[PDB]
Amino acid sequence: GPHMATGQDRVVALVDMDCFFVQVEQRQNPHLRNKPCAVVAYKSWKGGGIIAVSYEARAFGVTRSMWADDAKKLCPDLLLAQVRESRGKANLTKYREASVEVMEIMSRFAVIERASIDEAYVDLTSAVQERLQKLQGQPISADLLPSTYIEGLPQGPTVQKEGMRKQGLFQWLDSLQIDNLTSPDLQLTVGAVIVEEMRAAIERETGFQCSAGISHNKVLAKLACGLNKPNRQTLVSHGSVPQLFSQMPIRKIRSLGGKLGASVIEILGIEYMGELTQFTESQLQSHFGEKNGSWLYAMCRGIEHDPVKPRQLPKTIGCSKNFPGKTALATREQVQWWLLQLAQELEERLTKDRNDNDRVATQLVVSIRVQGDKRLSSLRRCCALTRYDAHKMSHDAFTVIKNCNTSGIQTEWSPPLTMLFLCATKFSAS
DNA sequence: ATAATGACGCT
DNA sequence: AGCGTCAT
Ligand SMILES: Nc1nc2c(ncn2[C@H]2C[C@H](O)[C@@H](COP(=O)(O)NP(=O)(O)OP(=O)(O)O)O2)c(=O)[nH]1
Ligand SMILES: [Mn+2]
Ligand SMILES: [Mn+2]
Repeated sequence: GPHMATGQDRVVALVDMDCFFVQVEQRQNPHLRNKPCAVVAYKSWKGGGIIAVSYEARAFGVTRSMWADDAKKLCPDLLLAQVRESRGKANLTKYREASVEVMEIMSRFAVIERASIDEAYVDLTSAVQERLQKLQGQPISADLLPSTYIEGLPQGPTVQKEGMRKQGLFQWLDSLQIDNLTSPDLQLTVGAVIVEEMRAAIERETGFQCSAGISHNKVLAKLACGLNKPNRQTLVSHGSVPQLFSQMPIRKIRSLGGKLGASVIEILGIEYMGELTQFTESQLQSHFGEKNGSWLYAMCRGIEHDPVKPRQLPKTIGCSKNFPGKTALATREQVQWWLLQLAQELEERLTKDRNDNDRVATQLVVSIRVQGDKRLSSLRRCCALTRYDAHKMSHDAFTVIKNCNTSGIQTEWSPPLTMLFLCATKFSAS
């Protein structure tokens, strides 16, 4: 009734770059602009695995996870860009540095939560209240929202894609309660005006294009972000959630794409997000635990309370390489060498981190995977990070895993390692 | 035999 | 402390 919290207290946006690693290479090499192209790591095996696909190549069916030699079967004119290699491994420095350019522009508008290398969450609540008071009381022109989609509109009593957008935008704006600085739909509209400005600044200042989702919480803005990619932004209001969730497959919601989402489907016998509304919170707490139960119950009414954390820098700095198949490390010296290669790149990035952000990692986590195991990591161990010295980090990382060699021979290493991963963490103000 | 990372929950 | 999940 009057005491049902509708999850409309905040304005939150999710900006995510369109085919990010591809845009970075396309800005650098103009010959790849507006062409089907992909980014690839390691051209030896089947031409390398594809990690990012432009939208022109997606049109032919090229996806990430594909081998470049298979993607050229689907698209013969596919242009490839290969990631820098340093010390025998992929090096993502170019994209990290591109990512920092974008984070700094978004930071100028609001406090952001770096959520990946190519996306950040924005909490625009206060900026919305600020803009609402300098607007005095003026209506909101559709000229302020040249790339916004209003999810669920048009509705009621034009055949092309941009025609629909306008007529949906017009309908929304025609309906807008301009008088009421408290109406949550007006605030989203104003959030969306700010996000247009911020997306323009990103494109003006980096040449990168991105999509954005604007809703009342992180989960809805993330889902909204995907609805009109690329180069568009989508407003999802509280009232569009019922129709939106009635055919929304469960797995498309953040944190439900895995086994939890699969057990919601199998146990509860449903397919779509909107179907969860029939269960009581207690029922959902019984099947999925108190925390998930409560979260599911509020979520399927479009209510979510996870806050935008004020974090623009990563909490961990990490460095890993896989060794699949016959290339799995099988001798002690081979393990030592790569641990040193990984420690060396970690050292350049730590030293850069300490001068740019004046903090220092204090703990070093070593994780490995053995051949024949099944999980991502097979063993995690940890020691102290006192000096930014690769040889010490290499030595210490080896020390705390060497007892895992079931090899009777000192020279050999079994079982063969298929993943080495080093991660500096527990950062303190420096 | 896509890889390379990063955040966070559970016990 | 060390493992498990979910993610881009
Ligand atoms: N190495 C590696 N990189 C990945 C992986 N997944 C993503 N990346 C890297 C490369 C990706 O470019 C970058 C951004 O990831 P997204 O936002 O999920 N997809 P993008 O921005 O490319 O397309 P869209 O327009 O659909 O958002 O993360 C992966 O599994 N492995
Ligand atoms: Mn992206
Ligand atoms: Mn992303």
